[PDB]
Amino acid sequence: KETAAAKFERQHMDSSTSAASSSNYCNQMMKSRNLTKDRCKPVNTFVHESLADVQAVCSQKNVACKNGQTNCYQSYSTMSITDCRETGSSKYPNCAYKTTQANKHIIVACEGNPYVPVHFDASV
Repeated sequence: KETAAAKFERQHMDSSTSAASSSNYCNQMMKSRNLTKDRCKPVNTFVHESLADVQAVCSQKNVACKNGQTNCYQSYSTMSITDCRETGSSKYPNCAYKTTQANKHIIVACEGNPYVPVHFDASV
């Protein structure tokens, strides 16, 4: 069974120097990571930092989660990310995204023992 942590690695971790693909990063990645199985996930962020750097955010700046939980953590440093937002013409199962590369502070929900990232909440 997939842990909440393994799920966050599947949905969000793409440890890469920058962000690379053959055609359209978001179209390929949303499909290859099973984010277009049950539906086109409308928005999804991938983080191109090491797993260690991302896990470390759970000991960085404590902020409120978008849903009102207080177990969210903002990265002290900006991180190399890519945002995937479904296009207007996107129709399942042929999910179509606009790829937006950025360098921003990530906010993640941290949970468990050990205390590790389990949701991607926002970037600032």
